[PDB]
Amino acid sequence: MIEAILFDVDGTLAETEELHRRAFNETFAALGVDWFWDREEYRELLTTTGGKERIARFLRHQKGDPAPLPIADIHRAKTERFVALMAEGEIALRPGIADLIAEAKRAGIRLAVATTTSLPNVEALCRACFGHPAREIFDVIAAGDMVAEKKPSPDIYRLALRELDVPPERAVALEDSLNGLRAAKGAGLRCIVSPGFYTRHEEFAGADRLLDSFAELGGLAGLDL
Ligand SMILES: [Cl-]
Ligand SMILES: [Mg+2]
Repeated sequence: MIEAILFDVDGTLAETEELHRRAFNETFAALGVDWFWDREEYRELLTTTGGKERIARFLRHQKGDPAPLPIADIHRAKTERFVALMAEGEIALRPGIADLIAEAKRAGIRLAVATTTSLPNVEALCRACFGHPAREIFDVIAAGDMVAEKKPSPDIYRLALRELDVPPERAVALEDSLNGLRAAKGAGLRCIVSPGFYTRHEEFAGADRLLDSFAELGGLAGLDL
């Protein structure tokens, strides 16, 4: 009875944020700056979605070295590093995600990504974790700077839904974070949340289901109601 499923990427398809943190810190070292993001600081910075936006936020207050390149160039270098780290093959899909996507495809349900991450990151994740280019898994990919305002703005979900051509009442989102939940709900979507390391402390008021694992969905019927 669902016609589309819209997936968040980071923390939803896979636990990626520690790898992102590594890519940031390695990039900073390679750039010769003293910046270093520990887990405590990264958990705070994660409330700003988008890598460029997160760098900009850090730069507004930090007292270490000035940026030696434009943010966009720092971000490009960090993206390249993340893509390379992803290809090492150590990241797995979260439990339940592969089974849901296979069931959805058997049922003819269309699939989207709706993410704040840059597009090359989606592609790298799909190559490593699904063994296909992203466009063979997802019918619609809404990512990165495709919209002006990132999650918690619903705009990326509104884009995905327009491209899917499915009304929100007939779709559902899977998310891991409060910013993501808010974005989905603003787009009129029911939203299933399963948190992870960096989001477990958050409160998820209005999530339609709150699960310890996507393996607890119980199939496509678990998306209904
Ligand atoms: Cl990013
Ligand atoms: Mg996420």
